[PDB]
Amino acid sequence: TKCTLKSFTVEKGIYQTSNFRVQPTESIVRFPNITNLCPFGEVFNATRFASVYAWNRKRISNCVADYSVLYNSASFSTFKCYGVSPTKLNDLCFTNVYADSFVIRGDEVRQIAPGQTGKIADYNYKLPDDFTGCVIAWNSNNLDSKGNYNYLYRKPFERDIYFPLQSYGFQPTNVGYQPYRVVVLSFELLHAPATVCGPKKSTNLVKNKCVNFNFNGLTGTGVLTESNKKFLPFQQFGRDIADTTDAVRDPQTLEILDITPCSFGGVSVITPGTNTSNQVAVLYQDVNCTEVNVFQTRAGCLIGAEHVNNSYECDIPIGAGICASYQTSQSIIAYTMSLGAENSVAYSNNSIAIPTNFTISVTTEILPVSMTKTSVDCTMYICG
Amino acid sequence: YTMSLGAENSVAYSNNSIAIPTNFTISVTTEILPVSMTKTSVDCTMYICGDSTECSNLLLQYGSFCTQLNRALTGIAVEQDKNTQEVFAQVKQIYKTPPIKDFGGFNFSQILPDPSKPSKRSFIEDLLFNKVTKFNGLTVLPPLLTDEMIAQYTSALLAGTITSGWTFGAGAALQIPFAMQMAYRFNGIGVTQNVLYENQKLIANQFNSAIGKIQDSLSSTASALGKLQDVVNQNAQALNTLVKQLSSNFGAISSVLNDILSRLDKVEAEVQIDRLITGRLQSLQTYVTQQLIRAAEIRASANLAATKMSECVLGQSKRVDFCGKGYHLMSFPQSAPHGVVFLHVTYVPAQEKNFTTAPAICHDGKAHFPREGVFVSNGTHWFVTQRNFYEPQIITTDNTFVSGNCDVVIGIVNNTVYDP
Amino acid sequence: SALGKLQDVVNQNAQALNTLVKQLSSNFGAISSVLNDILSRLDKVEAEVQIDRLITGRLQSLQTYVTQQLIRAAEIRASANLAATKMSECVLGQSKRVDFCGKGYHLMSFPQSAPHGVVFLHVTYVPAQEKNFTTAPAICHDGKAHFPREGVFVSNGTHWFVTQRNFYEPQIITTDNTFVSGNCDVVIGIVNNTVYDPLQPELDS
Amino acid sequence: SALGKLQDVVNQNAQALNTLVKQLSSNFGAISSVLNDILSRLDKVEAEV
Ligand SMILES: *[C@@H]1O[C@H](CO)[C@@H](O[C@@H]2O[C@H](CO)[C@@H](O)[C@H](O)[C@H]2NC(C)=O)[C@H](O)[C@H]1NC(C)=O
Ligand SMILES: *[C@@H]1O[C@H](CO)[C@@H](O[C@@H]2O[C@H](CO)[C@@H](O)[C@H](O)[C@H]2NC(C)=O)[C@H](O)[C@H]1NC(C)=O
Ligand SMILES: *[C@@H]1O[C@H](CO)[C@@H](O[C@@H]2O[C@H](CO)[C@@H](O)[C@H](O)[C@H]2NC(C)=O)[C@H](O)[C@H]1NC(C)=O
Ligand SMILES: *[C@@H]1O[C@H](CO)[C@@H](O[C@@H]2O[C@H](CO)[C@@H](O)[C@H](O)[C@H]2NC(C)=O)[C@H](O)[C@H]1NC(C)=O
Ligand SMILES: *[C@@H]1O[C@H](CO)[C@@H](O[C@@H]2O[C@H](CO)[C@@H](O)[C@H](O)[C@H]2NC(C)=O)[C@H](O)[C@H]1NC(C)=O
Ligand SMILES: *[C@@H]1O[C@H](CO)[C@@H](O[C@@H]2O[C@H](CO)[C@@H](O)[C@H](O)[C@H]2NC(C)=O)[C@H](O)[C@H]1NC(C)=O
Ligand SMILES: *[C@@H]1O[C@H](CO)[C@@H](O[C@@H]2O[C@H](CO)[C@@H](O)[C@H](O)[C@H]2NC(C)=O)[C@H](O)[C@H]1NC(C)=O
Ligand SMILES: *[C@@H]1O[C@H](CO)[C@@H](O)[C@H](O)[C@H]1NC(C)=O
Ligand SMILES: *[C@@H]1O[C@H](CO)[C@@H](O)[C@H](O)[C@H]1NC(C)=O
Ligand SMILES: *[C@@H]1O[C@H](CO)[C@@H](O)[C@H](O)[C@H]1NC(C)=O
Ligand SMILES: *[C@@H]1O[C@H](CO)[C@@H](O)[C@H](O)[C@H]1NC(C)=O
Ligand SMILES: *[C@@H]1O[C@H](CO)[C@@H](O)[C@H](O)[C@H]1NC(C)=O
Ligand SMILES: *[C@@H]1O[C@H](CO)[C@@H](O)[C@H](O)[C@H]1NC(C)=O
Ligand SMILES: *[C@@H]1O[C@H](CO)[C@@H](O)[C@H](O)[C@H]1NC(C)=O
Ligand SMILES: *[C@@H]1O[C@H](CO)[C@@H](O)[C@H](O)[C@H]1NC(C)=O
Ligand SMILES: *[C@@H]1O[C@H](CO)[C@@H](O)[C@H](O)[C@H]1NC(C)=O
Repeated sequence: TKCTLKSFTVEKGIYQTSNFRVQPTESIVRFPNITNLCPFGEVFNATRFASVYAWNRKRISNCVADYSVLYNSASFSTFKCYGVSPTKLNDLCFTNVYADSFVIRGDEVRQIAPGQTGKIADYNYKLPDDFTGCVIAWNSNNLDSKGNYNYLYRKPFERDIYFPLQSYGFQPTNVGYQPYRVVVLSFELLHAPATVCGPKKSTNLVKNKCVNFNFNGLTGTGVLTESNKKFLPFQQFGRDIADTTDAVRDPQTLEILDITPCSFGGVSVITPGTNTSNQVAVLYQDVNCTEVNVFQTRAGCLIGAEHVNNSYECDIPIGAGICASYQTSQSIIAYTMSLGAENSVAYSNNSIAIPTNFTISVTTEILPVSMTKTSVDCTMYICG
Repeated sequence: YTMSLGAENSVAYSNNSIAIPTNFTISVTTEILPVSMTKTSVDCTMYICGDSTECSNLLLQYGSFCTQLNRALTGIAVEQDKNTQEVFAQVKQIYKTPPIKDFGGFNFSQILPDPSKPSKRSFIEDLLFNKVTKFNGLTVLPPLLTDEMIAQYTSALLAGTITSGWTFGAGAALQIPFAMQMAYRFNGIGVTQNVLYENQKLIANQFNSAIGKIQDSLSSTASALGKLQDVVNQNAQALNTLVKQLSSNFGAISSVLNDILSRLDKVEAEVQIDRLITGRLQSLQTYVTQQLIRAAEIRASANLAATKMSECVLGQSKRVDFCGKGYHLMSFPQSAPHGVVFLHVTYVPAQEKNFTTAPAICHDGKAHFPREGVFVSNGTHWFVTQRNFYEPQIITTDNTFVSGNCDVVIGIVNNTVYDP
Repeated sequence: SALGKLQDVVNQNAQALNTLVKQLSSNFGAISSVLNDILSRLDKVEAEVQIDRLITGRLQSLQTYVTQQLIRAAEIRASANLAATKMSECVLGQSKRVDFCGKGYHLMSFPQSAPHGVVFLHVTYVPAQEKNFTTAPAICHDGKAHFPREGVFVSNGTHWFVTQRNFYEPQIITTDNTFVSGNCDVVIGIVNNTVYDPLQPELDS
Repeated sequence: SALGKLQDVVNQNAQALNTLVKQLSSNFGAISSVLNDILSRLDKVEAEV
């Protein structure tokens, strides 16, 4: 409370200080149960790469991808990744991965990016502007040079198989005019079943307990529970209005789990003034007395306040007809607020009460009329 | 089509014609007022960052924006209890109604509590309660007064009003028979109190029937509560707009913060997360600004409802059209979800006749003027009568006062004035 | 604590200004909250990227302050319009409006000034020592129903009086205190008592 | 000068609309205040910034 108010004195009242949040008890990792190592050797160590006018696409699926074996290979002159960072790839997984394999001149690697331009990007190898993937390249002048005029150059991922055709004199003595191999990996993140996943090992599943989960790279925290949601066969995830995932299908056992965020609420602290007592009571807002001088109000579980069967004027307001006060031997007490003294007016069809005397009361009413006329020199405030 | 402004009417004016109403109708009119709105509170760190520690650390760089949003929503939430307290808690004691309902023929049973209920609302308060109908850190706090406490305040206001008139607002409740309370309420509109006691069954039947018509309206017609349902709909639309804005990218690679944190490493992720922090923080500042302006509109309505409680329920109002159309007699409060409903009872004059009229009467060369009321003629004889109800009295030195001779007054007429 | 409304208005404006000053210590994502660090550490092309984060955050901080001061100024104006209405109706007049000029029947109000506000000392009549009486709407005499011109019929248990509503002063019932309207049979709860004619003993003497 | 309250309400709304239109001439840190300069001078990746 003192830290919330940035003050060492706290005046009498109720203060929303802080947030109660049940913590993840353990971490849960769910990935498909498949163990084939992905055929990246048949991509990167192929005998000859294709010409860029007629590049080859290898589908990678139903396998485990150890991407650090690629990223750590000092032979790669670039490993630029776009919608993902190469360090994260082992934690994360995809429905498919597609590897595009071809040779280009070493000057031309700069054209192979989302939204880049130049004749190879314009004619024969175009990337999407919203591409998710990695572009990987290395000098192959030791292997693809001879020159080797078999290497020939001319929408996104369209194979465009005098006219716009040219070919390369790749020779070992060439520096820009040297051959480079390129692999472009495209990652299919879409909400189907994953089939190309990192080496990260699956745990067992846990239900009805708060956990730090990961399904197919979908990280989160929540209470996992069995659910009645009829996911159609093509659907792996279900979403909230806020886009946050609301339910999932387990990748090893195809059953549907609800995700519920772990129990949370505002922590209101009820205090007399610190210049009266250092005792306090705590209201866990909306929470029931289970996840947390204990009393379930309709405002939440109230702890450290003594429930009293009397009623008094509302001293500190808690909510839903409940108030608290500091009273005598002292404690904080919590009670239903009194609306006023009850009175049966002595009515009958022929009785009247007439006042035989008066009192001249003087009552004081206080009204705000003005406030401090501030003026801020916004250029001196902003720029000093 | 071009809209009609109303039916056209040539008022039958001439320099010596007056219309005086020979009969009345006791109108009961229903006024519905918003008083409070849903006490939302938003945990701005959980809205913006969703328990990401990575985002929560970036959100500290924005300083006290998050704590002043929580402060502004807390100020709005606290004034909803203040607004509700100022309207209903105008009564110092919880007055209760006698076991015998000897109110001179008037029948409040449809606006008084029923003990049969789980919450002791009246019949009309149950109609009014039936006709009005997340994990992202958004929460709703309960009101301080429960609807059962609001119903004890409207019951106390109503039981005080019935058993004691305005007197329970000015001091202690002084009991008075309800037929005699209404006789004072007739004098308060300038209708002479004998008009009530001579027409008491008729006036009671018109009141009982007018309360019956409130039940028939509120049972059939859900559009009556439109002001309270609008206040519910605006707060629901504002919260749903605030939740839907979490699906927006704001120019980041994803709207979902766990995509950014699972796909990107720290230096790349923090650039994307700052776009989500900027957009989600602008989304809260937009919500809290419109809730501050909406809370000021509800406070203006709660101050109006608190003024109608004091002047219409605890009093009788001379202010034209403040407590419903017609001359105000009295008002009964009924509670409704986030609001109050006043059943404003008013005298409406109802069956005119045209009469010849004069400002003064010449007798013995003296000009006589009415002490109260108007000179009128049926065509052959001259009478003095009260303004708001035709009751013709013979013209006498008791009903009228002299001032000077005849010659000064434009349109004086010659008739005898009887000296008793 | 009597002055709580005026001290609240002082506290809100001080809290708003202190919040506006404290926001100058915020980075808003720049390398420093202090603009002279940026300008001494970084050269122009790099510095202008950092300074635009501070301009954006400080300008948002000012727009937030001015927006809340506009809404707070509208709340103070509503209170000033109310105070101006209490000045006209309670001080310059006497108000029939129930509970407008304090609890009880309003007599008069005196303005006193206070810091950023006004204080009204609302003087009111409060009726204070009741008695219960039997009452009637009208009196039957000679078959005529008599009603009070002003006030109420009451009985001490044996005799009938007419008295004003807000203070017990029992007057003998006479044809000056009361007016006839029609015969007895129409009125629910009429009672039988004589009504004195003040002329009769003057002519009987 | 009698109608000062009504002319003030007209002047405030005109001043607010003229301020809203004049703000279209502001760069806000872009290379131009004019959106067709950006779209004719810069290609997609650079223009969208
Ligand atoms: C896909 O194929 C169509 C032909 O069916 C191509 O359309 C022609 O494009 C050239 C310019 O490149 C035009 O001169 C022709 O008039 C077009 N013909 C027709 C029938 O529209 C189309 O360009 C191809 N797509 C790409 C990206 O090359
Ligand atoms: C007051 O009015 C109510 C209706 O507005 C009367 O209630 C009805 O009373 C009869 C018996 O007399 C019952 O059969 C009905 O079911 C009642 N209706 C409801 C909705 O409760 C009531 O009788 C009237 N009071 C008096 C004393 O006449
Ligand atoms: C004054 O108006 C009322 C209606 O507001 C008249 O009362 C009705 O009279 C008819 C017969 O003419 C009865 O059948 C109805 O039951 C009465 N209604 C009520 C509510 O009692 C009344 O007769 C009129 N009186 C005069 C003198 O015009
Ligand atoms: C105007 O009012 C007077 C008094 O009410 C009427 O005069 C009485 O008329 C009745 C018949 O309707 C006679 O029996 C009475 O003897 C008359 N009394 C007097 C004192 O003359 C008069 O008729 C009314 N005139 C009109 C045009 O309605
Ligand atoms: C009211 O009655 C008086 C008489 O009692 C009328 O006065 C006469 O009016 C005529 C015309 O102006 C004069 O020629 C007479 O000399 C007046 N006589 C007296 C005794 O004054 C008077 O005109 C009548 N008023 C109206 C409005 O008709
Ligand atoms: C009601 O009031 C009347 C008049 O004030 C009281 O009658 C008088 O009572 C006194 C004694 O208290 C006698 O001396 C007078 O002679 C009485 N006057 C008359 C005209 O009878 C009466 O006593 C009061 N009754 C009660 C129950 O208080
Ligand atoms: C007021 O006094 C009259 C008599 O002056 C009472 O009228 C008598 O009432 C009884 C019982 O109903 C009848 O037997 C008589 O025939 C009535 N006499 C007359 C002349 O009408 C009247 O009841 C009294 N009123 C009250 C309210 O007590
Ligand atoms: C390519 O082959 C060499 C051995 O010749 C091996 O060290 C390397 O890991 C292989 N690369 C891939 C991607 O399989
Ligand atoms: C995958 O694992 C689950 C247990 O997690 C098992 O039920 C299922 O039969 C396994 N499928 C295969 C193809 O091994
Ligand atoms: C603070 O506490 C002291 C007793 O320790 C008391 O004398 C003093 O009046 C208190 N002041 C306030 C403002 O409550
Ligand atoms: C609190 O939880 C228990 C079960 O643990 C349940 O029976 C009870 O109804 C709950 N009470 C409230 C007020 O939610
Ligand atoms: C309140 O009173 C009841 C009896 O009326 C008793 O059973 C109960 O234990 C009391 N509760 C507390 C908190 O003292
Ligand atoms: C009064 O007289 C005028 C004469 O034109 C007539 O139009 C009007 O209907 C009359 N009103 C009543 C209530 O008799
Ligand atoms: C009304 O006007 C007529 C002329 O049209 C005039 O003779 C008469 O004296 C006027 N009466 C009043 C009451 O003004
Ligand atoms: C009036 O009489 C009733 C009789 O039950 C009593 O309850 C009430 O307190 C009395 N009031 C006064 C002011 O004497
Ligand atoms: C009051 O009620 C009684 C029956 O309880 C009745 O005899 C009497 O006439 C009524 N008096 C009035 C003033 O209504």
